[PDB]
Amino acid sequence: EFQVLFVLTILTLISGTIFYSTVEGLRPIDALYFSVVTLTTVGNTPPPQTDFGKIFTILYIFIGIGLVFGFIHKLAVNVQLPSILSNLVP
Amino acid sequence: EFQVLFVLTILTLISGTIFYSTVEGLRPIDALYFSVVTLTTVGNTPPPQTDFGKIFTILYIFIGIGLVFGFIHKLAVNVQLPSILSNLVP
Amino acid sequence: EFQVLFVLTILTLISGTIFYSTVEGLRPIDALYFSVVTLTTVGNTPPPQTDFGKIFTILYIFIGIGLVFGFIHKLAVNVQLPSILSNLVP
Amino acid sequence: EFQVLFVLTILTLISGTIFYSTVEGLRPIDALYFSVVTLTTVGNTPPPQTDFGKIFTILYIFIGIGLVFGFIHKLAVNVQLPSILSNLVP
Ligand code: NA
Ligand code: NA
Ligand code: NA
Ligand code: NA
Ligand code: NA
Ligand code: NA
Repeated sequence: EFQVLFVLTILTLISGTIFYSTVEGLRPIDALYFSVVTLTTVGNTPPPQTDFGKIFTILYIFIGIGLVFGFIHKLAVNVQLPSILSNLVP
Repeated sequence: EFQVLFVLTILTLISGTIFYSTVEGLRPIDALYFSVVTLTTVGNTPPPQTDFGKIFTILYIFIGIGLVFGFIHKLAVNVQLPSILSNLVP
Repeated sequence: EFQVLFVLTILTLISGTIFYSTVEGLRPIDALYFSVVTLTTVGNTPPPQTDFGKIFTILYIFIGIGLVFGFIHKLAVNVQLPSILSNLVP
Repeated sequence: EFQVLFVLTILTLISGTIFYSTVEGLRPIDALYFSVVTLTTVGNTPPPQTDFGKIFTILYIFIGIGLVFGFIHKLAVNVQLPSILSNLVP
């Protein structure tokens, strides 16, 4: 489960990194950053400048938001929770 | 279900596209982009410039956020999940 | 329930409108808009300029986000759902 | 539970405050504000300027979003709910 969500999230972010670096001309790190804050809805960056970028972003959000949050709802629920919970046992 | 959420989300986005292109003077694609990132809470754009735009946006958010996320919670839960899940079966 | 969430959300937004119009010097409509997009996490505006504004915003988010989304999870779940659901009955 | 989420959220915010004040050169209050609106996804600020800042932010979001919202889902569910609910009893 967690491993699958791990991989699925990775592929989605790889696609975004490749897309934004190419179409929006961003350095890879900036393309990855944009992909991450966009799918997590933080969105603390300017929007894409090209229409291709805007269209892809619309589809990217609808298809990737569900997956990203599913992974987050496990990275802290089935991994970080025990670490803290089980440790709260004297 | 999914088909209904599909249509309901479409109508909501069509209304936003028409509104922002008219009142905020945005090109249709930009009006659609604003509608999408606003309802998904990504919000990586400047805010509306007119008071009419601000008021509509407030109401648009309250009425559309629930629907948009309901659709997302199906586009990946009752469509993308199987595709990946059932495929994880050797 | 819905009526209570309705009122509770109203009071929270009234407080934000009063605060931002006074401390950040915003016109009431802009103060209301900021309060709304902040609590719904859309956040498509610049941040507060004063430290008082930043501190209040931090507390406002933690205390208001839960309520706002609770109301949204009813404005479309116990009001908009039937309207569309029951109507989907030939 | 609530007390644990309280503390866990505090530590996460302390780390962010220390990181952004040092690496992004922000005044402590601004570093705390950035940490808060980033993890709650409000994101109404410009993005980090350094690559170190961008990388940390990516990891910070994935590891902190789950915790922050878990705490919020209690600050209003197991603390603010009763205060209002039990009080709605004539
Ligand atoms: Na959000
Ligand atoms: Na956001
Ligand atoms: Na945002
Ligand atoms: Na934003
Ligand atoms: Na933003
Ligand atoms: Na912004």
